[PDB]
Amino acid sequence: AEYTLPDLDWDYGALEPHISGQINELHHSKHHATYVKGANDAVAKLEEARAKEDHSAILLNEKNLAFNLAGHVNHTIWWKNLSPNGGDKPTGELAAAIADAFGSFDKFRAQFHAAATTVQGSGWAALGWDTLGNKLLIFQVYDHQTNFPLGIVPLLLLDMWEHAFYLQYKNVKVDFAKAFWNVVNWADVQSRYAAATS
Amino acid sequence: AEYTLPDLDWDYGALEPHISGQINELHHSKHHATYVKGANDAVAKLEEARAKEDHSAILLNEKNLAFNLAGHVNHTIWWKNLSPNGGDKPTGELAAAIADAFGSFDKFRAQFHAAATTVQGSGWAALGWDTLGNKLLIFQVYDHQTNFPLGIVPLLLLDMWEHAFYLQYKNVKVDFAKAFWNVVNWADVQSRYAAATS
Amino acid sequence: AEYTLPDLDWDYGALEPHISGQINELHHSKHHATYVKGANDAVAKLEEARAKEDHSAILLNEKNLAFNLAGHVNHTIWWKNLSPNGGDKPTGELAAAIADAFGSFDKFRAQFHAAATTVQGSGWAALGWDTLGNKLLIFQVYDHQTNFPLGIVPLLLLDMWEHAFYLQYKNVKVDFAKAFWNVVNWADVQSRYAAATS
Amino acid sequence: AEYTLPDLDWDYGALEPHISGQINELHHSKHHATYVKGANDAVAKLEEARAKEDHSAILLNEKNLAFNLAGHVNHTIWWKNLSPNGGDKPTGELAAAIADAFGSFDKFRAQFHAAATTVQGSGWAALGWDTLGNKLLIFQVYDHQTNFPLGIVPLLLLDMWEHAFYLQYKNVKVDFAKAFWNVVNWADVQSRYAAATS
Ligand SMILES: [Fe+3]
Ligand SMILES: [Fe+3]
Ligand SMILES: [Fe+3]
Ligand SMILES: [Fe+3]
Repeated sequence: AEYTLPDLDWDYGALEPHISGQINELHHSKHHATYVKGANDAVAKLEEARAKEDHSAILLNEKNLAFNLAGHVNHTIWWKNLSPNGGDKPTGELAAAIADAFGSFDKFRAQFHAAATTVQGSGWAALGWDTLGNKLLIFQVYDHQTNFPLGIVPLLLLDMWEHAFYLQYKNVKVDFAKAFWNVVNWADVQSRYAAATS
Repeated sequence: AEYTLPDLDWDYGALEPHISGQINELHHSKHHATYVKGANDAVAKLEEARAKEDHSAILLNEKNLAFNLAGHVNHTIWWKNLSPNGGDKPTGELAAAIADAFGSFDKFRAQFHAAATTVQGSGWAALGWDTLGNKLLIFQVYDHQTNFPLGIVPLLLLDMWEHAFYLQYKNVKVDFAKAFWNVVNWADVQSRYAAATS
Repeated sequence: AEYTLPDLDWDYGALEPHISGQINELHHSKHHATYVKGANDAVAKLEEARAKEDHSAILLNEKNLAFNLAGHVNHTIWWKNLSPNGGDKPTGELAAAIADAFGSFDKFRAQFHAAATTVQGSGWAALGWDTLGNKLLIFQVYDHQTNFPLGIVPLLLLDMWEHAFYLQYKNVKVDFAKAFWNVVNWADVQSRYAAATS
Repeated sequence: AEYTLPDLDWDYGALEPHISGQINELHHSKHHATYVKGANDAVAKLEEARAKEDHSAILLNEKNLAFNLAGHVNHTIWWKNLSPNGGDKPTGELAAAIADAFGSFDKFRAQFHAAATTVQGSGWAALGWDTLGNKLLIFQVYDHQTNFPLGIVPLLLLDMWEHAFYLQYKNVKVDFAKAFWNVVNWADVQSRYAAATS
């Protein structure tokens, strides 16, 4: 249906001291809400274009759709990938899947950390499942909608946009990327992997 | 396992005169095979990097992975989306789904056509299924890996890279985009749509 | 010689309250300095590649060079486009050129503002001289190095990367885009325009 | 005034057999012409936008402006960089400048070639003059307006868009990149170089 702003499963300051409540608030109620509106409007402008049978602005409408919808999609998984009861390491299948796919959980951690801290502009680090080769792969996302193939199922995202850590970490993006591991909700990622493999 | 070049379901000149056998031979045996090799190589360079604990070239590795795997994925669906006993219009769920999401089939076709012919460089037009919103949406893909969100399930793709139409239609790509409709394998799209909703 | 981090022609807090001294400090000593080190590194990397006759990482070296040199080029102009004893309005040559190119300073200001506040990720708003058509145009720059032609002479830049106003304005980027006009150094732009027309 | 399609300084088939007369007519008369009209169209919509005080499509107008203006700029220099009486090596200042900046003319050829043949989608190889560092550098241009800094003076360009060699070289882009050195108009590049360092 219409896109909507999801409700957080924890209080804004439940991730402190890893992630400030101040950022979580602005991030959620300001930033994320902006993409949900942008996604809904994009879908509405396209409805109109088809009705009036005028696609002179197709490029703009398609960019707005992809940008906002991807913005919305990314943030939705981001809030679920975070937990106050998080951290530690993944267990079972997922733990086994990550070890076979990246050699070790530490090697996986390293690659994810490097993809997240070397983005040139806004972006993300993403762990996803490739349906084609049936493999767990890490992708370096540019902005919200670029640098990955179609049909990839996202499992774990790390928001590398400046607004995700600036207020707190300032320019030191690697301290924020290291902190992230302390609030990862592996139960949600395990659930995602199980759904992707089935 | 390794990414592999899928075999075609028809002889090279099965789609004539809409699509030349000459283009299909080169397209398949040269272009597509090059992406498969690149995808496998990218995955191999990442294995090496993790083994050496050296991610100085993570940006390059991640770009080579996304570019080639996306090229491989895009072309694997392309070949299945085409059929000499194709053309017509979709039927069943797909027909109703398309009609109930774009107004009509013709309104869908007009938008797809507009997205396919206004790309500013290499790209594709794509019919995808959004899992968060549960909507059928059209996206305008730049290159192979850009301008769309994560989790989108591709249903129907239209390759708008110059090599896909140049030998036959030269600079008149809108003529190639029109001919495309005569060879679409709706049985394949219907099949992908059923799996995406199930 | 190597690229260098230029000195500010004013104290870090000279722009308050329009732009905080804390942002100016970080911006200058941390961000800008990073691009200078990155362009020098890219340049050296290419020297070594040429000496070793090995261009296996040509894509990465060209990307690192473009991104960091453009980051360095944009910030260098940005520092010079600001002044504590500036803002308000341009005169003589450019004042006439701007009204002729955009109808009025106010119409010019509105499009500049619109270009600055609608970027989809990190970017800039830029006023440049097109040598080919001998026209004054405004460009919407993506990141540091994208969305503009070769040969464009930059005259006035507005940094829209989140790190440019986040600490102070938070998510309200239009309030920062508006406060920018109070510190523009018209003399510097006026000077860049005569040289471009020369 | 308006942007115009420049006339070629030679007959369409004057570059044979290095570059077909067929590709030259299509390239010039069809492709280049579209970029000229697209740039003039973009400039007009922006005039209209300013008149109606409506910048709701500013992202689209700025992208169409950049893409087409860049398309037009790149091809104008392309026609001038080619010559039937071309080839050989650069002499005088330029020769010494290249050797000084790249080690040798052959080390320059190798880098330029690699940059040209590794583009992931549409792009160009370009030799430019960096006004800031006063350095001669090679950039790997994506599409027509991406992957290079502002203020860069283009000297020599190599069109790597598929429509530039497909009809004749098919998928073998490296054979076309090699053939290129046979029609390079060093008299033009030397002239551009003198103007840039002036
Ligand atoms: Fe975010
Ligand atoms: Fe293709
Ligand atoms: Fe900045
Ligand atoms: Fe071209």
